Amino acid sequence: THPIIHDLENRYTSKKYDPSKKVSQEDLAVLLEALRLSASSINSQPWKFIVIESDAAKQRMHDSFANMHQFNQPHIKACSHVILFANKLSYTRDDYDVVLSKAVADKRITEEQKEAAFASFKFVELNCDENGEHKAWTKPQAYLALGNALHTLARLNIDSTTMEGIDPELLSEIFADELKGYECHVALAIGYHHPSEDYNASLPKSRKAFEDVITIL
Amino acid sequence: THPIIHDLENRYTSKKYDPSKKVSQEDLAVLLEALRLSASSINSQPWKFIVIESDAAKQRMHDSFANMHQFNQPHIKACSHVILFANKLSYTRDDYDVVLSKAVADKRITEEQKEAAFASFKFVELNCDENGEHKAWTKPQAYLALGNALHTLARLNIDSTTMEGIDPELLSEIFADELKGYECHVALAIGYHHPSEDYNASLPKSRKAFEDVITIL
Ligand SMILES: Cc1cc2nc3c(=O)[nH]c(=O)nc-3n(C[C@H](O)[C@H](O)[C@H](O)COP(=O)(O)O)c2cc1C
Ligand SMILES: Cc1cc2nc3c(=O)[nH]c(=O)nc-3n(C[C@H](O)[C@H](O)[C@H](O)COP(=O)(O)O)c2cc1C
Repeated sequence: THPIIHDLENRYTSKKYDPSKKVSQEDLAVLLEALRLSASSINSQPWKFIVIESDAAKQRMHDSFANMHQFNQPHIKACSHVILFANKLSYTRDDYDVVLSKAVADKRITEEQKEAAFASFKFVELNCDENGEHKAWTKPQAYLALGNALHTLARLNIDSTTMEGIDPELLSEIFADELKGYECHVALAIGYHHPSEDYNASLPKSRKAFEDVITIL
Repeated sequence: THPIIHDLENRYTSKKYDPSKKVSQEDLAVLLEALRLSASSINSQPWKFIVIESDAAKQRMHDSFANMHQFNQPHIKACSHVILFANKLSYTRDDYDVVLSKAVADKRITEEQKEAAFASFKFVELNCDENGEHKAWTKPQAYLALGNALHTLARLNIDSTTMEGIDPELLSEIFADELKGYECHVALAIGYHHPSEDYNASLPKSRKAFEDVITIL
C-alpha cells in the first residue's frame, strides 16, 4: 500500500484507552513542534495548544464534563495526554505585530517591509464579528492545525480521539487563566487503545463514495 | 532530521509556479483519496472537493478574480490543478442518511443499527443557525481536511498555495451547479514552484516561540 494511504486508512477514532501506556516525551515533542509549524491565514497563528499532562491537570479536565457530554469523560484519565485547541476571540493589530516582529527577527522581511506587511491585516478586518470578534475566522485556522495533528499522529502510530463533545463555557471557567482571550471548541485525547475493549479498532472505516465528494472539471 | 519535522519545515507557500510542470495522475489520485479519508465530526463529511483540471475549468477559475484578490490570480493558469474546499450551507437528516447508508454498505454498521446510529445527529441540531444554516460548523470541518491536504502534499513533495484571497460570491455564480448548497471560502493551488522566481522558496519559515503557543499543565 502507498505509505500515505496506509497511514490514513489505518488511523481511526479510538473509543477506549489503555491506562498503563503513555506517549513518550520524544514523540510528544515531535507532535508539539508539528502543531507549531501549522500554516494559517497570514501566518496569524491565532491559536494556543494547551497540553493536559499532570494528574492535577487531568482532574481539572475530567471535571469539565460535570454537566455535559459525559460519553467522552472516561478518556480523560485513561489516555496519555489531552490537547486543547484554542482559537483567539479577537485578533488585533498588536497580535499581528507579534507575528511581523518575529518575521523581521527571523529574516524573512525587513523593518521597512514590516509596515508594508501590515496590508495583509486587511484579511483580519474582513472577518470581524457583529460584536467585533474574529472567532468565525480563527476557529477554522485551529481546525487546520487539528487536521495536521491527526495526520502527524497517524505517522507516529499513536492512537487518538478528537472531541467536539466538550463544554466550552465550563472549560473557560476551569482553565480561566490559560484560556483568557480564547475559546475552545475541540480537544484531542492521545494515547494507546485498549487491546480488547476498543470496539472501533476492528470496525471498517466508512467514507462517502469518491463521486459523491469529488468533482473533476 | 525527524521525517515528520523535515516535511513540515520544508513545505511552504509557493508564490510562483512553473507552468511546464504538472502533477502526475498517480500523485493526484493519492491526494484525492487522502482528502476523502479526512475525519470530521460525526463522520458528517459536509464537504465537496472540486478539482479544476481542464483548461476550460482553469479559465472559469481565472475569471473568478475579476473583482478582488488579484494577487492570487496569476497562479491559476500557471499551476497544475486548483482544488476548491466547499462546505455545506445546511446539513440535514437526508444528508446524514447518505453517511449512514454508506456506513451500512461498508459493513461498518447494520441496517437496524443505522437508526440507532442516527442519534449522533444531536451534534448537527446543536450547531443550527437562527437561519437554519450550519456553515459555522461545516466550514471548520473543511479546514480540517485542508490541514490534512497540506501535510499530504508535503509528503508527496508537491508545491502549493492555500488561498483565502478568493471571491466566494463570484465563485458561486461561475460554479453555479457544482457549488449549489455549498459555499467556498478557501482554495488550494498545487504544482511545482518556479525554479528562480518563487522568492518564498528561499526565505526562512517563521512561527511564534514554542512558549507563546504551547502550555503544558
Ligand atoms: C471535529 C471532530 C469532532 C469529533 N468529536 C468526537 C467526539 O466528541 N467524541 C468521539 O468519540 N468522536 C468524535 N470525533 C470522531 C469522528 O466521529 C470520526 O473522526 C469520524 O467518524 C471518522 O472516523 P475515524 O476518525 O475513525 O476515521 C470527532 C471528529 C472530529 C474531526
Ligand atoms: C487558510 C489560509 C489562507 C491563506 N491564504 C493565502 C492567500 O490567499 N494567498 C497566498 O499567497 N497565501 C496564503 N496563505 C499562506 C499563508 O500566508 C502561509 O501559510 C503562512 O504565512 C505560513 O507560511 P508557510 O505556509 O510558508 O509555512 C494562506 C494560508 C492559509 C492556511
